[PDB]
Amino acid sequence: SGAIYVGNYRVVNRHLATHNDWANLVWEDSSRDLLVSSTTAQGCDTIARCDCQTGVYYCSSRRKHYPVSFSKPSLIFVEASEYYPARYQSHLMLAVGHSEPGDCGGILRCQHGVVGIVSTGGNGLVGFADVRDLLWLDEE
Ligand SMILES: CSc1ccccc1CC(=O)N1CCO[C@H](C(N)=O)C1
Ligand SMILES: [Zn+2]
Repeated sequence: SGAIYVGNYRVVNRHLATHNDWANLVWEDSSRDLLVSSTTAQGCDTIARCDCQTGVYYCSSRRKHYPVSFSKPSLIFVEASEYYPARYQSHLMLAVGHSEPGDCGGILRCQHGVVGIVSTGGNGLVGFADVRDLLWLDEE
């Protein structure tokens, strides 16, 4: 679990969006596993606006922050699960690292801020849903 809090927005994995989130929807994209909901209180996360391919992610299943090299956002095939049928997920970045289902929501960060959140994994890999292209997150 985990979320990004920037301005009056809460960014979470779409598959983990609570009942309170859909009743306050701003934007969602199933093909990106992302959902953004409005918040009453202002958040303090800064979104990165860069093309960094190295960063640090939080892994809840190990209670540890790991440094990683990650690929550029891409259209990647993601195996069927209890949340989605087998499909291509867009704006996905992969890294060699540990992850388990309960790890989605963990933040990936570089020297410029929040890059994205854990969204996929398996086989000694971890996938992150990129948020750096969502320029509107900086304004309202
Ligand atoms: C850190 S996720 C993980 C890790 C190890 C093994 C398996 C998983 C689960 C996983 O990859 N998915 C289930 C939830 O929906 C995801 C999606 N964005 O389509 C995909
Ligand atoms: Zn950066």
